[PDB]
Amino acid sequence: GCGALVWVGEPVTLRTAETIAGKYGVWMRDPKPTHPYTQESTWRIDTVGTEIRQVFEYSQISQFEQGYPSKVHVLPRALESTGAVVYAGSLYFQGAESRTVVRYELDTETVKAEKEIPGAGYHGHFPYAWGGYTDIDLAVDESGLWVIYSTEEAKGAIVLSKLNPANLELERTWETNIRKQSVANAFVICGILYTVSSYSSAHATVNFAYDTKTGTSKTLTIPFTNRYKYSSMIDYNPLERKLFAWDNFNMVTYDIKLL
Ligand SMILES: [Ca+2]
Ligand SMILES: [K+]
Ligand code: NA
Repeated sequence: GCGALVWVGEPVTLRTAETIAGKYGVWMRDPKPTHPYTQESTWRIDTVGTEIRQVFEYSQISQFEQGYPSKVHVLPRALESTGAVVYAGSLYFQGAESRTVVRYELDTETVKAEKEIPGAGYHGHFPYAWGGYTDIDLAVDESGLWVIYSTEEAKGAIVLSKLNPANLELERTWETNIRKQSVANAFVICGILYTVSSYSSAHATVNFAYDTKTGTSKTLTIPFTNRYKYSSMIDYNPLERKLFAWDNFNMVTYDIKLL
């Protein structure tokens, strides 16, 4: 059952990248797995380099922990930053030097939809506090697919849109009063957008919650540990009820509890 976030566990490290190209990246499982994948299927994308086009796939968690992909997908265009998600058999990612979200069906290796996110800043315009090109952050929660961004119209405040997963049409949009560049990262749980205060502190907090049901925000002080002091990616998986994160070469999870 859904509820507000009340607790975040301490990070558990599943894999440590062995090259500097893995200092930051995105890794994830599918909260709505579809044949031929399972809830154990894992994807991993190192994103420090240029021309990021290869997506590593692991059919078993033990393969992921040992660093041995079972498949490698080649994307037809390059991918930007750490914000991508997998949902219902597709990778949703941002095209390099663009504000375009691309739907890449993993089993057929085909692009099924593209969508320019209207007004979205990109390429270091509205990054998170972590910097880089973290302007556009996709998210999956219990009700489906979302994208987190900002616009000049919103003057840098986080904008949140719900997306049709088949054709990437924007179904609804909310404008917060939370400055995107002031928070380390963000994610959605049960229709509530949460932000993290710091990418480096061992005593950070989940520090804001914006509820889409009310269109209002509140402060929070839920403790959050950046164990390795450089978190580039923090997302939520509603099937596992865990945060998945990338922190200074380490692919980690945080258990969460809801009220
Ligand atoms: Ca995120
Ligand atoms: K980046
Ligand atoms: Na994301």
